[PDB]
Amino acid sequence: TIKVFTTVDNINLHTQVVDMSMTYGQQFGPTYLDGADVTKIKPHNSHEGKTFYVLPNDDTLRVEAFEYYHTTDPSFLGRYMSALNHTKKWKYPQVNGLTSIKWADNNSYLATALLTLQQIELKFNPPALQDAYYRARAGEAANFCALILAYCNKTVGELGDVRETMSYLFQHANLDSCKRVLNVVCKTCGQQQTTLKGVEAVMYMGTLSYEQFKKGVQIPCTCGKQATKYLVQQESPFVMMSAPPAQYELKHGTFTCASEYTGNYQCGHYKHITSKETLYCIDGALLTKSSEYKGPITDVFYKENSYTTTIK
Ligand SMILES: COCCn1c2c([n+](Cc3cnccn3)c1C)C(=O)c1ccccc1C2=O
Ligand SMILES: COCCn1c2c([n+](Cc3cnccn3)c1C)C(=O)c1ccccc1C2=O
Ligand SMILES: Cn1c(=O)c2c(ncn2C)n(C)c1=O
Ligand SMILES: [Zn+2]
Repeated sequence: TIKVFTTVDNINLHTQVVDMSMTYGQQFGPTYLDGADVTKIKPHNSHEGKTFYVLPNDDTLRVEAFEYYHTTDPSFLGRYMSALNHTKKWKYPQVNGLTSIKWADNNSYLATALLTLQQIELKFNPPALQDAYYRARAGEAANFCALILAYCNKTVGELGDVRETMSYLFQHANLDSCKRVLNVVCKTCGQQQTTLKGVEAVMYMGTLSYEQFKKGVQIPCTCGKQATKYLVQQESPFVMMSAPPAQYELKHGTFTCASEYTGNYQCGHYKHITSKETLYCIDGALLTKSSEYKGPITDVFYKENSYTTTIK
């Protein structure tokens, strides 16, 4: 017999008396010690007093996991631990002032997402995610990346999509005050306003150019004609404009940052472009400075506070 603590969040610890003859799995279920899976292992005397992670297998643990991670998915903790085993071994160099990720396990979409998150104003709601985010900002990004994978249902090594990653993350962010008002104008059907809130207020698919969005983009109408959709009002600290990858040029001073994608879904690679005093292409640990940039851009991020159209 030894005494240990079990936990699902490393915040609320639960005393346990362990029997030395059974494995950890037989008496607790799947169990982790400092990230290492110990389910199959017999207890050691040197384990006394240590903290073990277990799966949320009763109502106290389920509620604690829910409050810390904001999910009820039973597989969450295990997928997070599997990911964390790998992400603790990645390297997080500081590149042009931001925490990046040295390439490994097809992780360029995560590097681009992490770099983007450090340049827009955002607050995550789950305590685990926001805590890991602040550590990632300071340079210890392993937990944040493992959590990103867990929330997106991705495993280490899988190819990822930045727009989809951002959408999952934004679902967990406090964007409830973000508002977008759009107008669609058809010569036959007339005008129709729409109001969008939260994630849908800050994300748009179809054009990369915020300016074009404000002037109007051509979209189809059911009446057979082409209508014009334009941005009437925007309240948010940033917006994200996406479109299928295509040759596009980024002008210094007109955007905050952007994602470039080369390849397809079987095989590809993201790079990150940011606008500072001049343009920088952060490519994992690699850094290239240039005054112009052209490439297959797929997402562009813009600062915003409050915008109202002057179209009549
Ligand atoms: C932070 O405010 C945002 C409002 N909110 C909260 C949640 N969810 C979504 C959700 C996601 N996965 C499963 C079920 N529900 C929203 C939209 C929680 O999960 C939650 C859990 C424990 C204490 C507080 C909260 C909480 O506040
Ligand atoms: C023009 O097709 C629009 C839909 N789409 C997209 C993709 N593909 C496959 C493909 C195959 N060969 C070359 C290029 N793309 C299609 C058909 C992406 O791989 C992709 C990767 C990263 C961000 C967005 C996208 C994206 O939107
Ligand atoms: C620049 N680059 C890469 O660096 C890369 C890649 N696939 C894997 N890597 C690492 N592709 C398609 C690529 O264009
Ligand atoms: Zn019409």
